[PDB]
Parts: sequence; structure tokens; C-alpha cells
Amino acid sequence: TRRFERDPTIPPDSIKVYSRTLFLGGITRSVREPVLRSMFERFGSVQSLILNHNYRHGFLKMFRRDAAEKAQVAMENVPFADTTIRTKWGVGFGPRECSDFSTGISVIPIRLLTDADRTWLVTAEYGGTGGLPITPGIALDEPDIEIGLGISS
Ligand SMILES: [Cl-]
Ligand code: NA
Ligand code: NA
Repeated sequence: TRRFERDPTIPPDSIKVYSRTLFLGGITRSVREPVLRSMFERFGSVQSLILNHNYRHGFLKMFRRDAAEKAQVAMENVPFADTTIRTKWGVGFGPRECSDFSTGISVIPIRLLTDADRTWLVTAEYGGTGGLPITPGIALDEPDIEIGLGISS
């Protein structure tokens, strides 16, 4: 079910966004996408998994925030081959400075949302407002991003 919570105790003129994105550290070339995908599918459905071995990292997005929380706890520090897979909260939406890297929760002043950010929030298939306007004092899950700005599809 979509998160759309009244969260009136957060700071004025802001929204709270729960990340669905996990940062993956320790990603040596012995750590491959099909294997990580199978590991994370235990916790829920995986929406995106992109490894960049050039940087020894990857980014995972779960369809559901609750699945991301379960995955982050279970996969926080996993010995594997020549490395240790280290799963931490990432940020996939909004200003990076607004994201608490300890918890994967952003509190974002509405004034810092770009027009693309605003549009993605209200039109996202997963996360976001579920088609409602952005107003202060609401908590939401990370929306899907990086698609065209449109309301016809
Ligand atoms: Cl799921
Ligand atoms: Na590393
Ligand atoms: Na570390």
C-alpha cells in the first residue's frame, strides 16, 4: 500500500521521503548482478540493480520501502568471495544534502524541489503522492524518477 501519511510534526513547508534506494559497497568483480539480484529478491521485488565495478559500488532500488529496510538490515555486512558486501541507505530522489545517510529518510523543504522532482512525485507509479498535489507535512516513499515530464501515460 502507498505511504501517504500526515506527518505534521516535521518542520514547516517540508515533506518527508523514505528512500527505496540502497547503496552497495565492496562490489569487486567477483560480485555479479545475477547473484546480488537473487540475494535481494529474498526480501522483496527488485526494481533496479545497477553495478559499476569501476567504482566498486552499485545501487539497488526495491519496489517497496519495507523490503528495502529488511534488505538493508540483512545485507549490511556480508562476507562474499574476496570482499564484504556492505549495504547502506542511498538516495535516489531529491537533494542529496536532505537525505540522512544513516536512515534513508529525507526531510526536504518544498522550495528545494525542482519542477522535475515535483512532477515525478505526483505521477510516480511507485512511491510519491499517488496522484495528489504536494502539500506540507506529508510523508511519502521515494518516487520513480528520470522519465519524461508528462501526464498522458
Ligand atoms: Cl516487494
Ligand atoms: Na571497496
Ligand atoms: Na564502509
